[PDB]
Order: sequence, then C-alpha cells, then structure tokens
Amino acid sequence: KVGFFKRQYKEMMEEANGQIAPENGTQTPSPPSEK
Repeated sequence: KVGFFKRQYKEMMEEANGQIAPENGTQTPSPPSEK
C-alpha cells in the first residue's frame, strides 16, 4: 500500500485544494525549501 496513495493521495489533495477554485496552490503541500 504505497503506489496507490502516490496517485490517490495527490488526486484527493488536488481535488480538495481547489481543483476548480483558486485555492489550488495556496494550501498545497509545498516543500520545506519554500515552506
């Protein structure tokens, strides 16, 4: 159980992050270098 989340977790995160709203990119799991 790892190769599923890689495409499932990212899909569930982008859909709830604002897949249709401007939120997409505001709460995104940015890297430590930027966060």
